[PDB]
Amino acid sequence: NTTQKIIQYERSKSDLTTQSFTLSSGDKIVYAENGNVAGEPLLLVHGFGGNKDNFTRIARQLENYNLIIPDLLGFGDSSKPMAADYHSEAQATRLHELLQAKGLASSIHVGGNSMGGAISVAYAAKYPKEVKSLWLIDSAGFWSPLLVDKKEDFYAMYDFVMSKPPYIPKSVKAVFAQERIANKALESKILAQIVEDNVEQRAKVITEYNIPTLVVWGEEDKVIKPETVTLIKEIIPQSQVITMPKIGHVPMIEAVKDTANDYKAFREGLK
Repeated sequence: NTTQKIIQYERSKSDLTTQSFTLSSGDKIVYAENGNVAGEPLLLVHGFGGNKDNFTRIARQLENYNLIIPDLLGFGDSSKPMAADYHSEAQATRLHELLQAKGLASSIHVGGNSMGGAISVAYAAKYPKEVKSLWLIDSAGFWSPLLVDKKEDFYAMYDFVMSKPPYIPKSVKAVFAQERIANKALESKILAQIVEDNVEQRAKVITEYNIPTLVVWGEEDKVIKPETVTLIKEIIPQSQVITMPKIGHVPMIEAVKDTANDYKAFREGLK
């Protein structure tokens, strides 16, 4: 009976283990892995303020892959160097470092929500020969305050970010909220950096290499409008697009089972 026990229980229930990887810089990326060495690898990238536990529930239903789920630098349990570049390109390159050291770089599937979607485009556009498929879940970076967190009872960004929030004990939410409050100086910095990070031009390399792409959106997404799927599909015409009625900005949390099943259906279609 403790919050840290609840967070670890969830991770263990999804067959995840936390590890630490030391970057070139000496800075640390903490990440969750399920250690399914027999599966094709999949890198799942979280959005602004979020962390690797944004995929912990869905990870349970993606048991056929070798999952690598990082806390991005700046976020979660990873290092938080104040002066670092947190744009998508810099973030994508560190993730390639991690994957290379694990021998998982050379053939890789990639997904991201929000910011993690803009990083996933960055990644795909920088390593097009290595990325076999791409999953963009209410992705940022396609341009067609109230995201930032000062005190406890700002939380109500909840109401803004979700339509179908899952039940989470108040103590768990409270640990997560303190982690953001504790990091708020850096969060303003990072937000300012990524507000301007537009990935539309890089996304052309996805079209050029014909990388298979699944684009998913909540119809009620108040953070980035569902009309963005028009722009992504324009830039990436091979995209498969799925919109999800009555779901907000985080389908992999709000609609765990539909989101997992829609992706696995896409993945199987590729075979």
